[PDB]
Amino acid sequence: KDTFCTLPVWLQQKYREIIRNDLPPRPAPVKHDIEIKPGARLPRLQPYHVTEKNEQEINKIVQKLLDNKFIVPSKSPCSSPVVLVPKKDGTFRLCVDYRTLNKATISDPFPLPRIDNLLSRIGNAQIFTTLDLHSGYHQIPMEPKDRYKTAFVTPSGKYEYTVMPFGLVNAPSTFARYMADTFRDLRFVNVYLDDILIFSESPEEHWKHLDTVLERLKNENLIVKKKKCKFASEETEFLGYSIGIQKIAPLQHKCAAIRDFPTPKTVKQAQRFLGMINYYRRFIPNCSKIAQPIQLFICDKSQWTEKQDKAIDKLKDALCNSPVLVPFNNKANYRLTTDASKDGIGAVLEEVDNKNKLVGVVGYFSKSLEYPAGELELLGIIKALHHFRYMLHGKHFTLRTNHISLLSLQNKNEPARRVQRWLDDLATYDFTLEYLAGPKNVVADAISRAVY
Amino acid sequence: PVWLQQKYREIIRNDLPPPVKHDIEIKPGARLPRLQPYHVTEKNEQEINKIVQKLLDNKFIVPSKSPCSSPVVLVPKTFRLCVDYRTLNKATISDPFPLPRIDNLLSRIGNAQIFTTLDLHSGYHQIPMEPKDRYKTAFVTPSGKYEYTVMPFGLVNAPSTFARYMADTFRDLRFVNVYLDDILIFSESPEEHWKHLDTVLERLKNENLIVKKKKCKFEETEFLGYSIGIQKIAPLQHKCAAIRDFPTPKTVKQAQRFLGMINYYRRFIPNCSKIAQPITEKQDKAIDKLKDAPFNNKANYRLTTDASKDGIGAVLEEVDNKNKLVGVVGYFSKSLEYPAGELELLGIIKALHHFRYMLHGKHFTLRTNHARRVQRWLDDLATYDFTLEY
RNA sequence: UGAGAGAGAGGAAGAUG
DNA sequence: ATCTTCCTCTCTCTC
Repeated sequence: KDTFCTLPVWLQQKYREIIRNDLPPRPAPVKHDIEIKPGARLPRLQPYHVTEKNEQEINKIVQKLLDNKFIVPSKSPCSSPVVLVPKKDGTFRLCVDYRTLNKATISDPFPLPRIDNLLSRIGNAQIFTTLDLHSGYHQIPMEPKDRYKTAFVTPSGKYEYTVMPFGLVNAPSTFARYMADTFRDLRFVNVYLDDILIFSESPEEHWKHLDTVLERLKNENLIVKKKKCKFASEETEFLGYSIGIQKIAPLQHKCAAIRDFPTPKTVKQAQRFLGMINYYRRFIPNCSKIAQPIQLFICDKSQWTEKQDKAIDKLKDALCNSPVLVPFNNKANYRLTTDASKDGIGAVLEEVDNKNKLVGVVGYFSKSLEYPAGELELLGIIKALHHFRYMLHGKHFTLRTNHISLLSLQNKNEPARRVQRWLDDLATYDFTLEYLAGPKNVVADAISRAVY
Repeated sequence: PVWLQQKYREIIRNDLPPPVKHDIEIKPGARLPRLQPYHVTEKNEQEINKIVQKLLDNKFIVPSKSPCSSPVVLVPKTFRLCVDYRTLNKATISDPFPLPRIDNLLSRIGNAQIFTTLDLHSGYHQIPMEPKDRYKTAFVTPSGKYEYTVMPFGLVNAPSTFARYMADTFRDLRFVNVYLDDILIFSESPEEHWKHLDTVLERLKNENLIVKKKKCKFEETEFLGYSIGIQKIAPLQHKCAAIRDFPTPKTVKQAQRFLGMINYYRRFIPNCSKIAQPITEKQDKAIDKLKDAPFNNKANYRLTTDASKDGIGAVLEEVDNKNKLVGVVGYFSKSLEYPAGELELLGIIKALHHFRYMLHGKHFTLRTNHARRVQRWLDDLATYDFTLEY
């Protein structure tokens, strides 16, 4: 876990200045702009009431930013409030609650290729290197014209951003459009939304490759957040896929969740499994007659022999194939459904017609969890959305959840404390919340309640 | 006060001896006001003319033929002058700056002992005007037209201009509360108050801002309409002697005009909102009941919140190293709006929400007894750490 | 005439079941 | 049944 030393000394020395671990103060391309919805009002919000110590800590950060030239003071005619986020580290984070802004701003998502068309490029590559720029946050200039829109307000101040803060609605497209612009003409570099992938077929050619990409970054006055990068290694991770020499295969397959879904022991476990299948009973040739061996065990008394074992695996196979599964498309209307709990999270992304109703599923999600459970469950939900990052990109969807912290985003006012730390990442998804209570959470629950 | 007297006598000096400048930016589409003056009586015009000279006297305004023309207002109390700038303002870009929260200043004082007070001499009038934008302040009196050379009260961004400036100069002194032109400073030891007084007087001297020495006090002051005592905060007798001696409500407004003034002092009146339930032979027992009627960061507290119907009650008290009481820092009460347990929970979260800017998060204790909107209630409750009581 | 703060009385329109 | 967002008005306070 020290892969920079792994690359030649002449490269180490050439780009030492731009492969840093902390952002130096601003040195001054394409910019981030904020186009407002015709007839929308920019926010004119007061700051949130915080305690003495907290505001001290708020001011500590404003200084660090002022000193970094990321913000200058404003006399802006609008303002958004601010939430201090107490990292797990003892440190602190200033998050600007740009929800009211984001509502009033147009979205211009940058069109990205299918991931599988990108992975097709790596071909017979032998070394890979990934570079992190943290999506160009705090680097990409705000458009001078649009800076006042970013204006935050603390209990005793009013500053505006000069570079691209977190929390703004079209951020990752800006960085995406940027990377396309600088790197689209190199057949050895894959770029998408986050990392830059560099692939070559020999470490010989690789250094000449890195030389070009790092130069181009250096000419953009960009900085590579070293600590995140992986340099010239055999294996690397990219776009949720595991990138190998000749082996590309996802970290969590489309159907892993239902495949490794454990065989039931308790009655309840079976009832939950059956309850899930029942939800998509429509997309399957007579599920009522093939769930019989199971349902009978649940119902009255019968042994869980290999006669249930067959029935289960027949129903699993039914969920992992058409017509339960639908070959995703770009113009589709998605809807994500998450239930998290003790121990684990499960979620389901499903297509929906012009009438809000099932056409099928696009992927299931499952993940185990390591305090309190209120905080831990939300992490689960974030990890589910994260999983579906590249598919939900550009799309408006509907997120169903029964997490009272996340649900507080329905109201315009100051959000619940337990959701505030995820305000910045949430802002990059374009979702409508919807409350969830069974039997609509039957799929998600079975996946959730049963971790593997 | 030996050395300080030497150092800042130059700025602690009545009358203003001859940088931040106020700006007035007009929204692109907008046109400036060319308004005709307000009607005035023969004896009002005299009171106007006596002030227009006083303004001309200290060289705050100059007679100038700007194209712009806003009308003037004569305010009773003595009689101050205010220009109606409402048409001007609607043509100027806004500029919202925070003003210190009052609940928030009273809560900072801690167990500070000796408080000095500074009064910025002639308020906004110590803030020059940017000459380019001077002509916009132009106003027609019946006599002739004038122009403010110095920041007049009653422009949109006027409080923000001064509130910024103050915030920037005094944001990082944990012993100084500066609310616009009023500046409190609170210390523990007299020794420590000297070093403190120097520091703020430096900054006031560094900006060539002037204190009106006559108008300020250097072990007990008054501030923001309150009276901050040594180990106490209590409402002053200035506003208390117009509260008992306020005529019993007979009219509709008077019923509101009474709840309205006793409002700002809700902090002191226990079960306040619950005793105004009538506000009619039962209105009388109520206006008389209310007429009758200390936060240190490091200390422990007890939030008590018994709440049934007809109200939700709560008081927060300072408690001994062991237990029981030390004092009271406020009483909270609200009207509404379903089972007591949930009714007593709403009482808790609306109470916690009230003192959140002190209680979140110290380890205090809760004295109290013992579905979606309750999930929410329960979630808010979770972010506080405490321990329930019988 | 200005900026915020508190308490209170009402009104109009939506969304998901 | 849940839950949003927008507006008018009354009384008061701080400077």
